[PDB]
Amino acid sequence: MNIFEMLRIDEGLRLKIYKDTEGYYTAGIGHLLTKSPSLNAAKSELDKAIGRNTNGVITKDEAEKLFNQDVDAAVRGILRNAKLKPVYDSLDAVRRAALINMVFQMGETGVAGFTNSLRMLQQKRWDEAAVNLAKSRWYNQTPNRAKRVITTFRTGTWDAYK
Ligand SMILES: [Cl-]
Ligand SMILES: [Cl-]
Repeated sequence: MNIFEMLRIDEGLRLKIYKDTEGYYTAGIGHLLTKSPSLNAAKSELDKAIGRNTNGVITKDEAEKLFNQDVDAAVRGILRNAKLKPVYDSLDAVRRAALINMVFQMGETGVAGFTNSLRMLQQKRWDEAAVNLAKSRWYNQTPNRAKRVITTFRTGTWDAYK
């Protein structure tokens, strides 16, 4: 298991524009297109991301390419974030993947806002962090996914994904 396989399980793969859990236009492997209600605006962003007239439909290769870019961007985002970087550097490889998953889902800003949980993670207080992470809108809105990521931080193993 690795970050790619993990995210692929959490996000799924859809070759057409779809609406995410929050009702936002997305395509491929969790690639958010726009928060705007306009399908046209979404099609426009998709075309601009892929570099062709897609008509809202992409190929598997195209989806994977957006995916690789997005994973890369999440990692680079964490390393440039003063609040995230120290946490990330303190963690082991498995837990690092868990932090990347959160950033991919909710953005750097969103995750950086989990002040208390971040501090607990940095301190290696696993059970405590897991409890604190669960007191959030994130957990209440996407509980199965949140549980998988939380277990990952709690145990440092991939058990939740096997
Ligand atoms: Cl893009
Ligand atoms: Cl869920």
